[PDB]
Amino acid sequence: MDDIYKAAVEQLTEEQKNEFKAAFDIFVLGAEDGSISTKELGKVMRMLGQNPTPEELQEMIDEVDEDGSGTVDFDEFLVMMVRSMKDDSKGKFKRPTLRRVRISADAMMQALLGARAKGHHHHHH
Ligand SMILES: NCCCCCCCNS(=O)(=O)c1cccc2c(Cl)cccc12
Ligand SMILES: [Ca+2]
Repeated sequence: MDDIYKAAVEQLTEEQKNEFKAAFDIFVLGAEDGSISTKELGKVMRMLGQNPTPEELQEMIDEVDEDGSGTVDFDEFLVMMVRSMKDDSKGKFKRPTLRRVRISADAMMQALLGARAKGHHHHHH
């Protein structure tokens, strides 16, 4: 993993970390290990309107999965959001060919939450 991405995770405030954490739980819905795999990835993408194949799903995870785990964990899913936002990739070129992902990770968060998530109520901080 990149040091910059790691800093981004730590940089995120309580709300930012909490928001991402919630996505992880939903993103890893049905995951035995709790990580986000192609099975969970495909389900999430399906909600967004995408229907990528298992092979494609694993590749996407590989983007944020440097440990070759094949699954996105808490630190990995957080980076994905950060990586998408920053996009340090700077487009390595390559034509649209039969591949091309421009999904908004930030937008995906809404799909993952799809709820006000007001279960917790705290006052008098
Ligand atoms: N300029 C291109 C920037 C892509 C940055 C890479 C993150 C986004 N890739 S993705 O296929 O849209 C995508 C969408 C939802 C979930 C994903 C997960 Cl859990 C893993 C990998 C990918 C995912
Ligand atoms: Ca991983």
